[PDB]
Amino acid sequence: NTASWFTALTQHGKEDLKFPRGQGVPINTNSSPDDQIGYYRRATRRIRGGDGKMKDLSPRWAFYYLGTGPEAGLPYGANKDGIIWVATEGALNTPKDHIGTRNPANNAAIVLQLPQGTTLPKGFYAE
Repeated sequence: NTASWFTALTQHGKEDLKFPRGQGVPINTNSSPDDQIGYYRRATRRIRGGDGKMKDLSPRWAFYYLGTGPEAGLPYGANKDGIIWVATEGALNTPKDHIGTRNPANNAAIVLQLPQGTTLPKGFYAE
């Protein structure tokens, strides 16, 4: 049982996450140009709201390197609801088992940061 290497993006708006081609891979100085590829997975948590009724919190979208997390078996570009793909120019379309997922017992999450020119899509924030 593991976690994303990075903190999540919170969807405060109403649009599903998407990044233009070449953008969206979180910065990780412990990874190489070939490794810069993966997917974000949506996770919507439910909570007992103020009025006693169950309700959805804002969705979170967590990054996983290609071939590693809850959808480790998916090839790049696979169509699946709640899954969107990202790849930096020059990345290799190969699984990243050498990066894998994070064990929270011995590694903090990396704060999700994107290169300077990239801005997060509308309604998206790295909290």
